[PDB]
Amino acid sequence: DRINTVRGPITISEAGFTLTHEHICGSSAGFLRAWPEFFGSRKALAEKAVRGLRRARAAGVRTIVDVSTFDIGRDVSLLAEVSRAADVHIVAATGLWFDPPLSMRLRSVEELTQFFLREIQYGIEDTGIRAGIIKVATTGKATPFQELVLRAAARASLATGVPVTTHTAASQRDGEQQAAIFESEGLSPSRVCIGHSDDTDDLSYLTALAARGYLIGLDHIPHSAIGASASALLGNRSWQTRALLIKALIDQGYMKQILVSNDWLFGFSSYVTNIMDVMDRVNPDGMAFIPLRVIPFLREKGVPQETLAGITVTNPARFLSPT
Amino acid sequence: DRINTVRGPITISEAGFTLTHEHICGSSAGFLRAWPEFFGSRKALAEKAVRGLRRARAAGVRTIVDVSTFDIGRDVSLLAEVSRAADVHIVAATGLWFDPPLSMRLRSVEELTQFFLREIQYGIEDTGIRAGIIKVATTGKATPFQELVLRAAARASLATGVPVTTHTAASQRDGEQQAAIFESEGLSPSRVCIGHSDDTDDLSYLTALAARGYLIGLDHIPHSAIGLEDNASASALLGNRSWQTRALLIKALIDQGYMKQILVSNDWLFGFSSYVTNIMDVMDRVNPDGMAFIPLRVIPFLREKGVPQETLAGITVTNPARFLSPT
Ligand SMILES: CCOP(=O)(O)OCC
Ligand SMILES: CCOP(=O)(O)OCC
Ligand SMILES: [Co+2]
Ligand SMILES: [Co+2]
Ligand SMILES: [Co+2]
Ligand SMILES: [Co+2]
Ligand SMILES: [Co+2]
Repeated sequence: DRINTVRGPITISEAGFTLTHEHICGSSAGFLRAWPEFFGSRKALAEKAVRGLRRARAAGVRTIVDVSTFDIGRDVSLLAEVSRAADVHIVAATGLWFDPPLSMRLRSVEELTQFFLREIQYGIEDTGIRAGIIKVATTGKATPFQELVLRAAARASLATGVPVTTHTAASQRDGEQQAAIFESEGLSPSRVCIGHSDDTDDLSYLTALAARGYLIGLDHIPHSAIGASASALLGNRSWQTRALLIKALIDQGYMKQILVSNDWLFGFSSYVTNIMDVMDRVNPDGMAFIPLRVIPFLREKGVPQETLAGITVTNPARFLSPT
Repeated sequence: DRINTVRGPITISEAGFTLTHEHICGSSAGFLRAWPEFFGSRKALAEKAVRGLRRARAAGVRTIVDVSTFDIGRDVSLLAEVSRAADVHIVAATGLWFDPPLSMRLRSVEELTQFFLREIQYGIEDTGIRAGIIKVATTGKATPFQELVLRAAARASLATGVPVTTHTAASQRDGEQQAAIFESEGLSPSRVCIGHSDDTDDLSYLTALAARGYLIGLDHIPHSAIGLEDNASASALLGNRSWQTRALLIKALIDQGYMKQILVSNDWLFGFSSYVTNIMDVMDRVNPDGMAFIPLRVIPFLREKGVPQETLAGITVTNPARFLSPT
């Protein structure tokens, strides 16, 4: 009954309170190694990450799933270092996001499957650290390459038991096409999380997917720019409006299909220069936003602690456990 | 008279026969480390590189300039390993090619200048290995980002003396726009090489750049897809012009008095992941000599056509020496 982390295998019970969609650093392949000064220094980024993970730990978090893929600049050595120093388990990811380089974007579905399988079965780079989740993405209707990635993710999941988590443009209802592609491959809906689902107010869309067995990733809760580049990224909808979608799905009877997270980071190079400073001012709680602000909000709205423990401990454990 | 290599600083006289535009591996940032099995293994790629550079050294080559940038997946540790094993000097590169990731493409000209300067003045990654050349690219009309890269390359060159070398779509005459941007920043033409220039037969375009002081990169000499016209991918990359037609452009520029402006190379690699899967196997069958194609096939070709030995030695030894020297 084991889940692979950056420090090795852990049992289901060791996972505890788990944030299912997080990042230590949102970057690009090889960027942190080639230009650490962008983040001040590698040491400055690592120290910031340790403090943020310790804040989350003190708030109840025991494990985070870093959904940073190869093209998000996942540096598993950094993840292992910060995991050790902060005493928080970190599950690493394979897959591809929306910035694949030529060496990835010109590959066949068979080759992409081999790559995802290499990171889950053998390890990431020369570290021996095995991926425990597959991250994929669509920003509207899937491009021919994105469809290949979704199929390769499904094939890698079916061969390993490792789950698939997605980035969606929720307003364009991407989850429906993602679902259709995954099902055509024979992938069980219970092994898939349709992420960034709190970016929409269309409850019928979320309820329809949850009814089919999909996990609904309400992971953009602190992403709100109420009050230019930050307004186009975070949005105009409040955290309360996003958090009420958790309550709405519990009221529909789909508490077992909900996964909550912050989609936070401590370094962010894949956007405008001072974006990390803007994000830190919008949400000073960081990864601690879910246990410090969202859980007490839901408690005062009438949601029991047994249901909230089910969403934050039981659901991620069932999702991450290789099945 | 000191140039930076992957083994440390060497003197100008030690460079010798230099191939100005080469690659150990044409890939993408972080690719070699994440998926070495694409090339069989990192060990298989390293061994293939050592065998190729050893065959090139036996034929006369003493230095190769690896123009692989961050986005071409430059792994300086691999460059250092193969340089030492084959006893061939390798000059590493900074700059950005045409596949920059989001973290690079959203940067300002000032930020890009600081990155290029970091790789030249401090070192690449945590290796301490310093770049001795700046590689830039355009594929037709420059994109707003490519203009920023060209400007940052020029500013980095003016602060260090390190040369700039380019990738062009020669048929679209990219060298002219590149040249105009470099000169708008105050960069001297003698510090710039307009690469892939042998992809065109337009002698007027080549001679005009050479007259302004630009170095002409006739670096695609063995690139030909004749015999394999049924292979669309290989035809689009290598073209349908012979090595002789490409090599006759070296003779054409010598005859017009632009001897000091010529730089010859193979634009070869031992691993290639940034294109279709079968490409490295296709390319190795077209040119089994690899990087050894310039001293083995091209030099005796120009010798039988009437070109003197000191002229060819001036192109292969003196010109790269003057170009690579930080001035
Ligand atoms: C590094 C960026 O990660 P993300 O979760 O795609 O953020 C925008 C939704
Ligand atoms: C990865 C190398 O790319 P290039 O040298 O621009 O093209 C060679 C055919
Ligand atoms: Co996302
Ligand atoms: Co959003
Ligand atoms: Co994310
Ligand atoms: Co090129
Ligand atoms: Co090249």
